[PDB]
Amino acid sequence: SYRIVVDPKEVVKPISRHIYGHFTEHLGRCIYGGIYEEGSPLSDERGFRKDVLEAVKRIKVPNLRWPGGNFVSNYHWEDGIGPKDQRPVRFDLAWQQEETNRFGTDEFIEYCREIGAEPYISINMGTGTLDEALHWLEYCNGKGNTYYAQLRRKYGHPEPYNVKFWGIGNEMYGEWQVGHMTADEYARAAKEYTKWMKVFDPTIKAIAVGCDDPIWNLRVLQEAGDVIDFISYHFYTGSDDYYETVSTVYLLKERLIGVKKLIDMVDTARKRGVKIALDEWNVWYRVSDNKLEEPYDLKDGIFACGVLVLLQKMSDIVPLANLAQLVNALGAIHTEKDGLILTPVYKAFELIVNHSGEKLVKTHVESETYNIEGVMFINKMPFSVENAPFLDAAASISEDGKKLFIAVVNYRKEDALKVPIRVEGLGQKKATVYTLTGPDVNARNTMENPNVVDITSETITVDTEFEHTFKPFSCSVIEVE
Repeated sequence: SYRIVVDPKEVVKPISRHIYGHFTEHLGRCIYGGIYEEGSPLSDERGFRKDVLEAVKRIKVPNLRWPGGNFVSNYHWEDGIGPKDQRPVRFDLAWQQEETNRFGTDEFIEYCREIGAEPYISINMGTGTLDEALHWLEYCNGKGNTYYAQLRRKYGHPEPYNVKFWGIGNEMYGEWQVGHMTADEYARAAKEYTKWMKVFDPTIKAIAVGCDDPIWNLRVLQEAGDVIDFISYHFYTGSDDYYETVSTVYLLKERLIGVKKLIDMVDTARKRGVKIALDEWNVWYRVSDNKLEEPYDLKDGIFACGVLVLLQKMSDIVPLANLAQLVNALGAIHTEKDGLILTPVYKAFELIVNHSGEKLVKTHVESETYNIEGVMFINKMPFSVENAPFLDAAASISEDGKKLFIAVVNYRKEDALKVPIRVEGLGQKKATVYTLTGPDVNARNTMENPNVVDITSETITVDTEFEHTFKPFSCSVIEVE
């Protein structure tokens, strides 16, 4: 017996508009041949794919991370500025391909401006330095007559970009990261970079590298807990079995609350509201090369759908979140020399970003849950979830309080469900429901079938108490009031 109950009159908390953020690295074809393709028939003036550019504006990306995860650890931002042509061609150790560097800081901020996204830049703590980091910040933000501020002007860009989010290193814990450090090395370093940098520009937000090692996090929070604003968390899941995949949205839940509690345990970090930044998270188990062009199907899209619902109701501790990428590399939008194609993961965002409120409202659901055991992300790391709901949901209200969105996810495949929803004091209106699903849990869009998995409206008469059946493996948003 399932049933959900919403009370639009009771606001619980805001929903950080930045939970819907995306990430874009210089990996494989994410940049070159993805959002950027110089002199292509589909690309515009500045080399931006117009067809990609649309798909991106359609899901109003809030903030965009760049230039990377692994890449950034051997990236020197100064090779990305100044006229192109004269920019050095370097060899990226991360994914082993040459970097023409024609897509640099200036180009990224332009792309951000164009899609109305707040840039989120992450510095290089591998082969880079503190002087180098400061300079990049000088170049992007301040307006004095310091060398780098003026350099920005000489190149474009007389007005300062004002990048608000700075990722202080990337997965510095990893033996695979160029110049990886120990818990104490990185810990004491995060504080040094954040300490200064912030004396130059007090307004920036700093995201420190966090991960699954408790001692790591704890040592980072303990050292820089009085100056950093977030602690980074990366979550990659996946498996062939439908449930092993969708059910990990509830594993991510326990994981986040885990990190949450570590923060509570470090006096300085708890005093300042240090929060979690889930700056890297998607499904990823199939491909394990250096193009990472994962073929996402509806199964994965549902997971994505669930994650957004989760965040929707946890944005108070995880205000910042970034999908793996949004282009080819673990991409949400797959590209080709002559076209585009939106994967179920992209759809999940299309649905929730355009049908979601700025405030979370008392919403209480009752599902049949289950227990599971499965693997994860390609080495098939073992994991287990307990009491994962078959149905979950989140009710949001627009800013002006005149519109309600009840997003629900039926995480069952062999079943549709006729749950009695109820909205305290609603009355009889003619709401419309946008639902996202498709043929089977393995459906996916192609170049010739750009619509196998898609969003579809449908009208309904709703009352203070009513019913609506949700298809198996579906994600729906009843838009009322």
